[PDB]
Amino acid sequence: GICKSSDCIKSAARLIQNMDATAEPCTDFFKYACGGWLKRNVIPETSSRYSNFDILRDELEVILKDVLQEPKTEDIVAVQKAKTLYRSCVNETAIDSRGGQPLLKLLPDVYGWPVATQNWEQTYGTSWSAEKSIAQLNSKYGKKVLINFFVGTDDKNSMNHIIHIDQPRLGLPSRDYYECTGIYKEACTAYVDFMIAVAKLIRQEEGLPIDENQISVEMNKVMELEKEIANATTKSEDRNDPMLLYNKMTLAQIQNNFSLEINGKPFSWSNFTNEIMSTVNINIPNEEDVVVYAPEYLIKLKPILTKYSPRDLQNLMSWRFIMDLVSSLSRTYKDSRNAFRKALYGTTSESATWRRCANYVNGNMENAVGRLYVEAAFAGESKHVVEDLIAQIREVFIQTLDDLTWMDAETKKKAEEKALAIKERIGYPDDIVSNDNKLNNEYLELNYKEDEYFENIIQNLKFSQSKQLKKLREKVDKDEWITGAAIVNAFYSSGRNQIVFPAGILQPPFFSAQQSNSLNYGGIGMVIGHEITHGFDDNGRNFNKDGDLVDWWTQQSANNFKEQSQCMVYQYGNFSWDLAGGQHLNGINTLGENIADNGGIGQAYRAYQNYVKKNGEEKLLPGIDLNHKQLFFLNFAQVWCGTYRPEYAVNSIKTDVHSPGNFRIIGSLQNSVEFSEAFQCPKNSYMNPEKKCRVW
Amino acid sequence: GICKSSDCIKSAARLIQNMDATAEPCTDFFKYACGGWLKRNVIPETSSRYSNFDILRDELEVILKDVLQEPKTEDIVAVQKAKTLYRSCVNETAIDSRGGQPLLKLLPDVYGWPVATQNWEQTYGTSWSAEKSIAQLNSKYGKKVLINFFVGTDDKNSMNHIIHIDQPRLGLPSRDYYECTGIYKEACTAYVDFMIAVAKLIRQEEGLPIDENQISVEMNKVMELEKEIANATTKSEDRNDPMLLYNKMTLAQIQNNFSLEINGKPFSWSNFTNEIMSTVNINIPNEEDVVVYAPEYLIKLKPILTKYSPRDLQNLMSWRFIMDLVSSLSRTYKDSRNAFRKALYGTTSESATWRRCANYVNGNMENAVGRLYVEAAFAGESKHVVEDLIAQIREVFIQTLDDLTWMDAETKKKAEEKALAIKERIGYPDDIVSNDNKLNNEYLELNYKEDEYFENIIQNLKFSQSKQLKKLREKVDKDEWITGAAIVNAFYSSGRNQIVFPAGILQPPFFSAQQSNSLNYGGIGMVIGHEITHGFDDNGRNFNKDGDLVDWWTQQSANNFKEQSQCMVYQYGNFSWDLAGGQHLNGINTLGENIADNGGIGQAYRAYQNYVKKNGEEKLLPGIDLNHKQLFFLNFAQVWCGTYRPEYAVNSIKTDVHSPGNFRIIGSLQNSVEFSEAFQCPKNSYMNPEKKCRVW
Ligand SMILES: CC(C)C[C@H](NP(=O)(O)O[C@@H]1O[C@@H](C)[C@H](O)[C@@H](O)[C@H]1O)C(=O)N[C@@H](Cc1c[nH]c2ccccc12)C(=O)O
Ligand SMILES: CC(C)C[C@H](NP(=O)(O)O[C@@H]1O[C@@H](C)[C@H](O)[C@@H](O)[C@H]1O)C(=O)N[C@@H](Cc1c[nH]c2ccccc12)C(=O)O
Ligand SMILES: *[C@@H]1O[C@H](CO)[C@@H](O[C@@H]2O[C@H](CO)[C@@H](O)[C@H](O)[C@H]2NC(C)=O)[C@H](O)[C@H]1NC(C)=O
Ligand SMILES: *[C@@H]1O[C@H](CO)[C@@H](O[C@@H]2O[C@H](CO)[C@@H](O)[C@H](O)[C@H]2NC(C)=O)[C@H](O)[C@H]1NC(C)=O
Ligand SMILES: *[C@@H]1O[C@H](CO)[C@@H](O[C@@H]2O[C@H](CO)[C@@H](O)[C@H](O)[C@H]2NC(C)=O)[C@H](O)[C@H]1NC(C)=O
Ligand SMILES: *[C@@H]1O[C@H](CO)[C@@H](O[C@@H]2O[C@H](CO)[C@@H](O)[C@H](O)[C@H]2NC(C)=O)[C@H](O)[C@H]1NC(C)=O
Ligand SMILES: *[C@@H]1O[C@H](CO)[C@@H](O)[C@H](O)[C@H]1NC(C)=O
Ligand SMILES: *[C@@H]1O[C@H](CO)[C@@H](O)[C@H](O)[C@H]1NC(C)=O
Ligand SMILES: [Zn+2]
Ligand SMILES: [Zn+2]
Repeated sequence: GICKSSDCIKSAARLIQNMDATAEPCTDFFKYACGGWLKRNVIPETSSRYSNFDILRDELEVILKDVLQEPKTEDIVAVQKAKTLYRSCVNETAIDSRGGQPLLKLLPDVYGWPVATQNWEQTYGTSWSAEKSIAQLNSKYGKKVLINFFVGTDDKNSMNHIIHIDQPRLGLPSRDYYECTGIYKEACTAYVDFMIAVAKLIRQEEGLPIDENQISVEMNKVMELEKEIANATTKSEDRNDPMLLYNKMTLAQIQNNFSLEINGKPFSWSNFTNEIMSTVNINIPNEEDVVVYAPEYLIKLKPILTKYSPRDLQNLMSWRFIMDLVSSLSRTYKDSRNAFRKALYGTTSESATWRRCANYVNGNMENAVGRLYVEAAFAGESKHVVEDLIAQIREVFIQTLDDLTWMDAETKKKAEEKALAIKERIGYPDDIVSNDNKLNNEYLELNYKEDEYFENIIQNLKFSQSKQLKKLREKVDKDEWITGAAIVNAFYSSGRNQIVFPAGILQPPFFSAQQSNSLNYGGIGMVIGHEITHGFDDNGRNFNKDGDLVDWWTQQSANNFKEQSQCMVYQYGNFSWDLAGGQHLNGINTLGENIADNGGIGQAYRAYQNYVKKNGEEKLLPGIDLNHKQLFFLNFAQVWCGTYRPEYAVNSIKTDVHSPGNFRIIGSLQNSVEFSEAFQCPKNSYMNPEKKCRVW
Repeated sequence: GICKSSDCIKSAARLIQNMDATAEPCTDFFKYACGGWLKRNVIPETSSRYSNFDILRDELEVILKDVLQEPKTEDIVAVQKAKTLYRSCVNETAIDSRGGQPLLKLLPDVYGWPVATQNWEQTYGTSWSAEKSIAQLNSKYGKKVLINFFVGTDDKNSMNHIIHIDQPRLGLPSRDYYECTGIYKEACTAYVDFMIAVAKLIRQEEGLPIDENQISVEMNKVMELEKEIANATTKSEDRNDPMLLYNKMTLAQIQNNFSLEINGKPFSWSNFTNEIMSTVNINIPNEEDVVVYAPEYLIKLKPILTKYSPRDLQNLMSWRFIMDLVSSLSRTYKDSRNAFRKALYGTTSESATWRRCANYVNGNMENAVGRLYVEAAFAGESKHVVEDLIAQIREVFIQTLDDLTWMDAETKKKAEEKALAIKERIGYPDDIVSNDNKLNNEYLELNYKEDEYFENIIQNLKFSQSKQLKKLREKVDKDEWITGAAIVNAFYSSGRNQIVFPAGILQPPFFSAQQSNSLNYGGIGMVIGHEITHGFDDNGRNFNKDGDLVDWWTQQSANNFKEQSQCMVYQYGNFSWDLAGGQHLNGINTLGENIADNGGIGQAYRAYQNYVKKNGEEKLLPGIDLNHKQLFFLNFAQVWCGTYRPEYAVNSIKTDVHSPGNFRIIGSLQNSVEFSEAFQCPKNSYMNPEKKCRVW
């Protein structure tokens, strides 16, 4: 009754190596399952986080490097353009020789950076307006400042596109950082120093005098301004309810209630919106319907902006533009971000150039790179098998509904209806391999050159926005993939009600038709359950089978959902993270992911149980004395083996909607009776609390 | 009859994961044994070379990190200093904030760097001399330029120390690079650009004007000068006969034979040698016996040094000094080496700081670190077993002499006599664990600062040189170990006639109590044979049982040795390496290592056969359809699994005395009748040529 395949041996050794059998399973199963892993793996200097996931992603990047660096030869134009772009990216010699000249060239096109202009007020200050300035940064360079304007899906009509207005993101990772005290104080000092440093560098390249106190004054003025804007933004905790975020109104109505005063003149929303949309030849009338996500912010925005001069506003806007471009210039400009970056991620060095370039090319040509990846590392025989894993888990979810006691019959039936309506995406879209002509034409208007890297990335910003802005009047192109194939991740789309599993994640330890079923359900199986459950988490449940923000819940069932999930808010909220200095996790912002973890793990387990009942039990793995019930949970946990840098630990608590792998394991298994039955944990042992949370 | 232990499981899996069972063993055993290894273990972005050996040192560095990173209250002074040194090394924030100041402050000590000095002739020209300049770099920093001077063992009198004179190494890996054409072209450009880049950095920090053209003129002269010096050096092929290299003469005779004119003045050897030896208060009279290794080089030096100014000479000498320190300064100085590092190693970044620091501390406090390593990771239970393996292989060597028909009777008796006299070193010197007082005394004169890494490394350079120079009138201490314990390697000393196996190499795949005997003999068994055979290769055979360079060979047997060994020169010289662009191995420079490889595996296999004969067969490994004769050779080969970046393949093929692992596997097994019997290789298959080489 012992497995003797080549595969089972490699598999077993892997389980054995990562675990620490000297640890007690019921005190800390993370340490039990990943103790060996942690003792073996050190976080790379360039990584803010290291884990199984990060390793699989690092291995994928290598594959990308291999295909991108390859001599052209019998390549379609789409692939050639990808390789050219990559070549331009890795050539630091050409980039270093250009200094900061590529940035200094286009600064007038964004109405300049006052601190880096000897006299900004007469060069730009006469033809200047916040409307044209914000619009230019938005529509040409994808930089969203002061007001986030983007064309997106109508929440309540998933077949249409519509203008969205929201609060913008900030220079720092979150609004909390702008307290600038304690664990943020380090971020703020490096941040302001980052400003001053780049200001001096640019002025030195233009051949201008350096008043370092004055540069420091203006940048502290910028920081003063951004602190207010950050303070005016709504907390993420008050933005987890999609129904509350949706405010549809006309442009004229926006003009009426969210007026702004810049330089003693009224801000014109019509002028602003049309400055953006004229780039794609679309007129925006006063009767245009618009969705406003952050009405409270725009209100608070009025007293702030009216206190500042055009110079102060432009100083901030151009800075937000430049800070994301300095790392695309010479080595001297790259180094200006080191202290800032080190404060936020704990990384003493930026990632290897070829890594960033592979990701950059993949992020901007996801179909072209996806094509190369699946031909190099993805087997086609994987589809119908993942198909087989998904059908089981989908069915488990529907069956589980009858067991769940916090829903009434009508809500269960509607939940079932949505579950049956979930559409799936696996591996890659076929036509990126079988249809050369379509793929070529996707990137047809891009025309890259190796000696102009900066021109290439500026071109991409313009291409990305232009492509997106044009969608306003188009109906949504569903089946459009929402991710490249060369991605180590999985996704749920509430708007499309679909689950997506790209080729990058369909590999060990998540998945292999050549590894055991016990291992598969605990890996990709849990992941499939995770993505499905997202359709029914605190966010997804608000969308119907068609992807529309519509309430299909009874008041009683909805309140029960909130009651059931509140258990998880406290549980994960009570977790103290030593890597983040004892600071607690956001039980509210991670709720959806925790619901997804807890539901997914149970679904994968139920489905595995159904499999065993259908074909019988599997032969044991050699060299490790655990049954397959135990092995399921062991593989689940080893999927989430990992560790964090302290700087990034603090960051991710406020910016990552996921819990760290450590607590995804502890939290989920604590609520699992089946786990405690498998490892015979005593009652009220740390892994077996008497109080257990349960949603799906 | 199949092993089922957890130890056997990960042992088998390792073998399985590394091999490629689809490859034909008799066509290419490297591909067969290491094919899977190649796919699984992609070269890390910070590695120029990657291999099993390299993997083991990295895992060892992790252990060193754990035992160095945390202060403990009971830490003896020696350990505190090692930890203080490590802490100073890894504090990059403190290092970055000091820029190049530690170097700039230090540069006067070596008579400065003319190109980066305001007025070099004024400041240093008055007191400058070549004797003192070379001597200072030598006696304080161990940096050997123009003429190599060192205190070492007398080749012909192994109890004494004596002064040696030899040709120095170069800034580039070998004399071949200075052709600067073809495969050496990029290296030369980056090398000179490196000079220019550092000159600019230092001058900028000193607040001096930057004249690009003037700097370029001076630095190309440095290259021009070093080209001539490189061309004057004697080829490595002509330096493998220890008898021909040994030229004993008095200092007076050296002045007579090897006069030199520099800046119009005659070079004084008495002054030069006494400028060095006065640092440890030893006077060197004219009657002092000296060993001169490169008389031809010193003669060729005569017309070269006369053509150059003190500025030219010092620009080169101080550059040789600066290039090895720049990576120990702030990031900007680190990055100046980037293009140069890539040219020689292909690496895109410097290896992890903590890895470098762990290695650095290990290199400078090998006993203190060796102590921490063996207490944390080395099973002392291993020693007696290794003792027994050594005895077996020693006895096999002696017995094998009867089979060798190319030696007459009395040379065989002499060979046996030396074999019997070989002394062994296993694990670590006992004193480093059992004697705190002795360990503390070793580092008594050392005193490190937490925040001055550069100051600490300068102290170490001076201390290291001083300690060695002081030995000139002392007898050689034989019990003194020639390696630290925390080392993944093994050694043979011609001068001591001893074989050394530090704890670091006493681990899988070489050796483990939880490892099959076939693997142990194929691993550490072959390694033991390798080191023993080194005592009888083209170099070792020239030294007697007490380590003295004396001829104990009959003329015929010596001639026959040259004939037998000549086969291997041709064999390995005919090997072309695709990673090195088709360059051929150097059959002459690798002869010694190739002789040891071929001898050792034969000795190890015979010893293994004897062991199985007396103790019986072992249980087979799961998932591997091979018998133990085959597992012997599989494990032997996987010891040498690895791959090279093209730039370093070119590098190593011109500098490494070893063959690449690729050809150590192919070469040794081509000559192994026993290998071909085990895998039933047809005559004249690639792995089984009908013409085979045989020495030992
Ligand atoms: C396997 C499955 C659980 C994947 C799962 N993705 P999911 O949470 O559905 O999706 C997440 O939120 C969406 C809003 C974003 O669009 C996605 O990019 C992702 O961040 C996840 O936990 N992703 C985490 C963990 C992770 C995935 N790939 C990784 C690679 C390296 C390190 C961590 C990861 C993340 O994206 O962070
Ligand atoms: C038989 C083998 C187990 C040990 C064997 N050391 P050995 O050749 O006796 O000795 C080596 O070369 C001599 C010329 C030098 O004098 C020694 O200092 C030592 O560097 C060797 O092949 N060393 C190689 C392989 C190697 C040892 N440690 C490594 C670490 C990383 C990569 C490769 C290696 C090398 O030094 O390269
Ligand atoms: C990377 O960029 C460098 C700098 O632009 C390129 O080097 C130049 O190459 C052109 C091509 O003929 C020459 O005309 C120039 O003289 C080169 N200048 C320098 C300073 O080297 C280099 O070719 C680029 N790499 C690749 C692979 O195209
Ligand atoms: C937004 O407002 C600006 C002015 O604030 C408009 O720019 C003017 O355009 C007209 C006609 O194109 C010119 O005659 C003026 O000289 C421009 N004035 C300035 C100050 O630039 C711009 O056209 C408006 N955009 C939209 C879409 O209405
Ligand atoms: C390397 O050094 C040798 C001598 O050590 C140089 O050989 C001399 O070359 C000149 C010019 O052709 C001849 O006139 C001499 O007769 C040669 N001398 C000997 C002893 O051969 C050789 O040119 C040098 N090569 C380089 C590249 O510098
Ligand atoms: C050092 O120089 C002396 C003198 O030239 C060399 O000794 C001579 O060697 C040649 C041939 O080797 C003989 O013909 C002479 O009779 C020797 N003269 C004396 C006085 O011994 C000696 O070989 C040189 N040594 C080195 C290492 O170059
Ligand atoms: C944030 O804004 C509110 C008003 O919207 C104000 O009362 C409060 O003082 C502000 N806080 C900071 C830190 O500026
Ligand atoms: C590193 O050095 C800096 C400055 O000398 C000091 O502030 C810091 O505490 C040091 N960090 C460590 C870990 O020693
Ligand atoms: Zn998720
Ligand atoms: Zn050797």
